[PDB]
Amino acid sequence: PDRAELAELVRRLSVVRVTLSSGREYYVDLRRATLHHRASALIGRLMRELTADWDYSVVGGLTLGADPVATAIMHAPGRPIDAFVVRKLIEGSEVTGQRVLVVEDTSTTGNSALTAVHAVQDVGGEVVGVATVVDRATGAAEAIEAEGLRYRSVLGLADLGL
Amino acid sequence: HHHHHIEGRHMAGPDRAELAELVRRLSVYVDLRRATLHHRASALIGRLMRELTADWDYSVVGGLTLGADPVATAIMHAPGRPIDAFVVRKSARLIEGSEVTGQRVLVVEDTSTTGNSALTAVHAVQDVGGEVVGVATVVDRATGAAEAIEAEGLRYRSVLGLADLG
Ligand SMILES: O=P(O)(O)OC[C@H]1O[C@H](OP(=O)(O)OP(=O)(O)O)[C@H](O)[C@@H]1O
Ligand SMILES: O=P(O)(O)OC[C@H]1O[C@H](OP(=O)(O)OP(=O)(O)O)[C@H](O)[C@@H]1O
Repeated sequence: PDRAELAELVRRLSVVRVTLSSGREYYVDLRRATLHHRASALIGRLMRELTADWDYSVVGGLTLGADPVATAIMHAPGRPIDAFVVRKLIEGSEVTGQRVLVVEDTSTTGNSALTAVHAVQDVGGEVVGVATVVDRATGAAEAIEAEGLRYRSVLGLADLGL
Repeated sequence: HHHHHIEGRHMAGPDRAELAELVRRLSVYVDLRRATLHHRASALIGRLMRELTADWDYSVVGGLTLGADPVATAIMHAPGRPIDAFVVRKSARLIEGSEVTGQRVLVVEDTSTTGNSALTAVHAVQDVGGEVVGVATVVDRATGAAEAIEAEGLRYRSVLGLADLG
């Protein structure tokens, strides 16, 4: 019900003929939903449920995509979880000595979320897993699991109705 | 110091004094991000900035990344009428998130020093046809930012002042 409402809002808000960054070939603009009053609340609530079995006190990722996902999780009802942001180094709550959830809005390569995992690691945080709003079946899952980390997402590529 | 009026004085109560506590503890020698990205302080920030700006008409809230962002999302997530958010990039789209064109907008900032960051976000919004109804900050530090904001004919309001920070 929530997941269905979220998926509808994402197709509606974020699946927007286009010359890409690539030079190739709709495109997905996840920030239209992560910065939307309702979608962002659903994101916060579903991401908590998605990672309930994990142990972490602090959530964040690489600016900019990850930031409203992290704060949406911090604000959504439930137990206290603080937030941070990785610049391009760490801002917001202390991750040093901490259990950290790394988030992304949607990964392509996983580089961004990884840059974020390593920036956390290089200052002493322990990363427990990576969670994203939308997986797009692009290899990010695989790249992330190739460093010992669990990867999960709320929605998959099917939910985008492509 | 160039002391400016702190409109947040008038909404005294438990929420304001708790937040002032949290900002002294987490942020003071001053790192506001520790409060803006903190679960309780951010939630109070959302509640209070909504209250501070209740007589203002806007449907979207945001400012210049990074400082503005957790203040904007805090407002968006707090209880009450639906308010969406956006983020002005330092460079690029330039404005990311919800649509601001033809909208009434609140620009926010965690704390301003010169006012340059907030005025940058304001101008970026105007340039894409958004209407900025004011600027609100969490903490004013009597630095002259409020005057620079007001010199363009914008309204300005803050929740806390220097005195709330010790
Ligand atoms: O790094 P990858 O796993 O390939 O992911 C592609 C990235 O593209 C977007 O961020 P973008 O590069 O647009 O930067 P922004 O977050 O500053 O907009 C999105 O948030 C992804 O993190
Ligand atoms: O003189 P002003 O333009 O009013 O600037 C005041 C800003 O300075 C600080 O951030 P900082 O610029 O250090 O970091 P950021 O740009 O990454 O938010 C603070 O968070 C305010 O946003």
